[PDB]
Amino acid sequence: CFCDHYAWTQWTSCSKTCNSGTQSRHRQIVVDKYYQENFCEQICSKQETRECNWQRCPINC
Ligand SMILES: *[C@@H]1O[C@@H](C)[C@@H](O)[C@@H](O[C@@H]2O[C@H](CO)[C@@H](O)[C@H](O)[C@H]2O)[C@@H]1O
Ligand SMILES: *[C@H]1O[C@H](CO)[C@@H](O)[C@H](O)[C@@H]1O
Ligand SMILES: *[C@H]1O[C@H](CO)[C@@H](O)[C@H](O)[C@@H]1O
Repeated sequence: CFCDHYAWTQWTSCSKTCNSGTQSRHRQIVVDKYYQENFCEQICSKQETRECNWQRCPINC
């Protein structure tokens, strides 16, 4: 199975604008002949969540 046959969406915009939140992207899966036959379901990545707007949030006086 070539999982890149099913394209990544774009990464989402960040859950926060600082103090570090998360964001995600997922393959655009369609459950066809190729998917069921080549066991893409067992070995292919479906989700990613991660660090975005990482820096410590600034604090004003
Ligand atoms: C997003 O952009 C940055 C430039 C900051 O100005 C952020 O301010 C912070 O906003 C968060 C919202 O999650 C508040 O919790 C913070 O108190 C505030 O400093 C801005 O939201
Ligand atoms: C998601 O990004 C990967 C690289 O990690 C590509 O192989 C894939 O085609 C999709 O764009
Ligand atoms: C997710 O976001 C990264 C930027 O950090 C892109 O380069 C990638 O193509 C995908 O859109």
